[PDB]
Amino acid sequence: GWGYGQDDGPSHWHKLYPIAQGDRQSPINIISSQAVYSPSLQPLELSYEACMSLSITNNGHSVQVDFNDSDDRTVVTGGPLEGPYRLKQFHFHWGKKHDVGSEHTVDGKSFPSELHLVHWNAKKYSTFGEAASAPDGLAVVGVFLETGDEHPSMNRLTDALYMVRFKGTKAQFSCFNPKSLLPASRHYWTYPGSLTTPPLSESVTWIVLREPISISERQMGKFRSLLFTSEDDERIHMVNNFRPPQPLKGRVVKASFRA
Ligand SMILES: [Zn+2]
Repeated sequence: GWGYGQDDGPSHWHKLYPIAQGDRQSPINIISSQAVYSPSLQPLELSYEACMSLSITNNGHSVQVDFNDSDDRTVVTGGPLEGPYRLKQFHFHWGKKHDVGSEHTVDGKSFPSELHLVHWNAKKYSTFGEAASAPDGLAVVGVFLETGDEHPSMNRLTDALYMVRFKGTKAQFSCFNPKSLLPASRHYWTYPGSLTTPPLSESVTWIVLREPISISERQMGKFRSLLFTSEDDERIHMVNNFRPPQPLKGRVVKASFRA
């Protein structure tokens, strides 16, 4: 019952999921001058294996790559996290135009796209769903994307989009290392938040990396070729599939660096 259209978009989600107006909603506008430098935070480590990816799917809301999370081969640790969180999947948010698309913004600025690497506390909870209902259940690493030089590793992903252009379609996607989609810097902003799609559960520890990665305009354009609709229905391009900034509500945003 929810989407990114004019009748079912983010401004209307609260009608179905009241938590949409909660105190720990995401995304947010990150005001760099207001982030608190927290040196007490441990080093952020993204230990990813080369072949943990299972497939790529167009679920009607984004294009998602799912991982095998039976062990701790691909996990995030350090920074604000007390222990390791296993990678479940990653997906993206992008716009119809080149000046919008990201969910988080920095000092009012949006990027063309935003990548979310979704991890869960498999050590404490039995299922991803169970962890998604607990404050300390999930850890999402956000990476901003801008257009510039072509991204070599991104080609494998963008070349696979055609086969999953229609909603509900999926394809096998083996040996794709999400580490290849990370910037050289490990600086980040962290704050307690929520899923940015219904049920919008406030179970996410957000880790937004400071440095964006760049992909070519051609690559960005492939994402816009995806569709919100299925093969039969009329064609509606999957664009502007992002939730805009939500009220900070007195939350504290920490930074691993000094602006
Ligand atoms: Zn997301």
